[PDB]
Amino acid sequence: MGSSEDQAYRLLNDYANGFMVSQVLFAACELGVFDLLAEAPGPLDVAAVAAGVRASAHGTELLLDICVSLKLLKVETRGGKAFYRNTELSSDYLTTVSPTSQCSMLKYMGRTSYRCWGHLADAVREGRNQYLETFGVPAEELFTAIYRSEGERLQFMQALQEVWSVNGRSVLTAFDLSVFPLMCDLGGGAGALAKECMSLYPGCKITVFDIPEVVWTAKQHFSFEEQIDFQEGDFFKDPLPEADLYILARVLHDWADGKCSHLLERIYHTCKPGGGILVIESLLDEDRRGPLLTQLYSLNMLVQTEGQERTPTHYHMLLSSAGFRDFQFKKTGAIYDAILARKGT
Amino acid sequence: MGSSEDQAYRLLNDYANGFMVSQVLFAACELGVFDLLAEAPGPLDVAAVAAGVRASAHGTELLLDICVSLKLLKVETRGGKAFYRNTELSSDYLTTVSPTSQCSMLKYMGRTSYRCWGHLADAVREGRNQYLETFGVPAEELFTAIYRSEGERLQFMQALQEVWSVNGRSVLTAFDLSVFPLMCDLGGGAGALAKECMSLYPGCKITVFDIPEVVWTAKQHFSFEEQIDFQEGDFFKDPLPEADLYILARVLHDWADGKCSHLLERIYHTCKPGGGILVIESLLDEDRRGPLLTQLYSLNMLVQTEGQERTPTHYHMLLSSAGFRDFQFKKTGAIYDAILARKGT
Ligand SMILES: C[S@@+](CC[C@H](N)C(=O)[O-])C[C@H]1O[C@@H](n2cnc3c(N)ncnc32)[C@H](O)[C@@H]1O
Ligand SMILES: C[S@@+](CC[C@H](N)C(=O)[O-])C[C@H]1O[C@@H](n2cnc3c(N)ncnc32)[C@H](O)[C@@H]1O
Ligand SMILES: CC(=O)NCCc1c[nH]c2ccc(O)cc12
Ligand SMILES: CC(=O)NCCc1c[nH]c2ccc(O)cc12
Ligand SMILES: [Zn+2]
Ligand SMILES: [Zn+2]
Repeated sequence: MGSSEDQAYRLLNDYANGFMVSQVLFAACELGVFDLLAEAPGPLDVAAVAAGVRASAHGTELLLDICVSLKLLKVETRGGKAFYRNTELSSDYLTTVSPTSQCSMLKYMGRTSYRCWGHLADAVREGRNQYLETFGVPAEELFTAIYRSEGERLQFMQALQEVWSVNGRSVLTAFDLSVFPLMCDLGGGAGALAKECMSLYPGCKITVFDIPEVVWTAKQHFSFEEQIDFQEGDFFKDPLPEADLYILARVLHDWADGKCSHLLERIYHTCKPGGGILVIESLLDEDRRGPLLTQLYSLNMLVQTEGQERTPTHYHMLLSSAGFRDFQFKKTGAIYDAILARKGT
Repeated sequence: MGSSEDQAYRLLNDYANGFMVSQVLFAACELGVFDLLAEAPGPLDVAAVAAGVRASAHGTELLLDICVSLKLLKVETRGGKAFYRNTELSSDYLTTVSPTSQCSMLKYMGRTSYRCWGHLADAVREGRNQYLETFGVPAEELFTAIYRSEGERLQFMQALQEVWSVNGRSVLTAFDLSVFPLMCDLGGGAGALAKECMSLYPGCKITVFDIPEVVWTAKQHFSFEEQIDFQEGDFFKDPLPEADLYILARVLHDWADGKCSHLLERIYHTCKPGGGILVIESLLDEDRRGPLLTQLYSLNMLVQTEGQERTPTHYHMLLSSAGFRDFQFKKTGAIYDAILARKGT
């Protein structure tokens, strides 16, 4: 990718070099270079950043300089010295104090997904995930592999909640959910989406439903409101909480059609006339050929779960088969879209 | 990176998702999807590609669809079926038969560099490479870690030669080398650059100098011309071949200043009045803040070797200290640039 070379060659190098750019961003997060800059009295030199993050003078310099070129950081010259500062981008998304922080998700991508992706050819060859070949941990029970340790589980929970600080409003306000006074977030993790949901619908109440170890770490690590309640269990076998609306955010994409049909049938059979199901997923274009981000997300499900990303028609087949009617969707213009279907008589 | 969201958020996801895009390209190469399409009588459906590469129908489909979105492949509809074909880009750079093939380099990046990069935070913290923490192999002798096995050595040799099919002419014709009838490529690997050099300068002769195991695999795996000769040895201790011009392509970037000064002093002391040194490296902008590709390449030297990328001034310091004069450089507009310096009286 030399300035004077063929557009195709330049594009090819961009693609090839993508993993280096991803890891510069992940490493900057992992070392906390953005937080140190936000906690600083002004801009910092290379020696200061290096000292404050316990890293090399040579290593730090290179990292800061790439961040500047990537427009993650800004640099100013004072005397014979470069001083670094945050951008609008890093302040809004790469600072732990920021409410729209994307830090934890980026750290998970670099420590977890990145490794899995190193075995992509094999996942493509086998049509299955690579936890065993990557971490030496079996995935016969998906979430035993995903929650490898207490540490891994917390990181996963901190990671996933972050998108809702930017995407939450569009998915919950796509349809008017004020018709469902009592709600249940099936596989709600730490309860970030339910916390968002409760501020938008003040006349509602919600129960966050997840596996016992998740419910425990949620109560133990994430602070709590008056409208949010918890229930531990397995949604494939246990009695589900009574609700007018069951929310399924990034649950269906973890599983194959059959497993999906099973959970959907259980929810249907628990619903009452007029009850609803709100599926929050990144919708794939009808020709499965876009959006590129969603396509990459489907391949990550090949590598990280037992599922895939799906087209609106595919969700309609699944939901119709379970017994739901009045299927509707809304493309938000964001990663995450919203589907609402209902139970009749 | 939803179409309707903030430019900064979209850019952040691009960066974050870069490793997925890199591995889609590496995996496509590793499975030989481009070669199968070039060897096909026409365009192929998903079932055909899947069968021809021994992979999943689901896995293959996703890979082909991402390649189409990345503009690596083109798709056409016939009946109720997608048929895939190569682009100008994949035909020129991703086909093993093509002379400008970049396949081997991409395979090395995905199998070798990609893994090393997973330990970037640590390389930045320690200021040293990660062969031990990645492959469990010590790097106290750099090239013993780089040539982990017979297999790894061949892959490295096939990988590195590829850039010269696009960049070779600019580096060898930057200066008129017809003044040096007898040449030596120090650390010339398989001899791709020397083969390029011999077609450009028909009145010249060249000796490719590398470590015994490299010289062996070069004679054993790469086919040979009448102007090219080989010499095995260690350029830090052994008698160098007699030449009017010593070529150092991507050698100096592997080592620290001191080691560089040592080899440079040896070459200087072997040269005769009017003799020359041709350093072929990716030059860093004077403020070390670009080009981005070169910056990423310097960080890869932190992770993969004992060196870094350097600015023209830095090469001038090194070459002047060794005794060379008449320092000149030429930015080609490509990844690889050229430096020429001379020995006086
Ligand atoms: C992909 S995460 C999504 C979390 C959250 N809804 C979001 O989008 O951020 C899937 C959730 O389903 C939970 N889960 C998986 N299997 C479950 C089961 N059998 N019963 C209850 N919860 C389960 C996991 O613990 C995890 O919180
Ligand atoms: C980065 S590779 C570059 C190969 C080639 N010049 C190119 O740019 O494609 C560095 C070369 O130096 C060789 N090398 C490393 N140490 C050496 C030594 N002490 N003596 C001779 N060759 C050496 C390696 O075997 C390798 O071929
Ligand atoms: C890249 C991507 O798939 N992001 C979505 C969030 C995410 C990352 N890893 C996961 C594993 C399971 C899951 O249900 C969601 C995620
Ligand atoms: C990404 C990059 O640094 N490309 C340059 C070619 C290349 C890849 N790995 C290497 C290790 C040592 C070296 O001397 C050159 C390379
Ligand atoms: Zn039923
Ligand atoms: Zn000397």
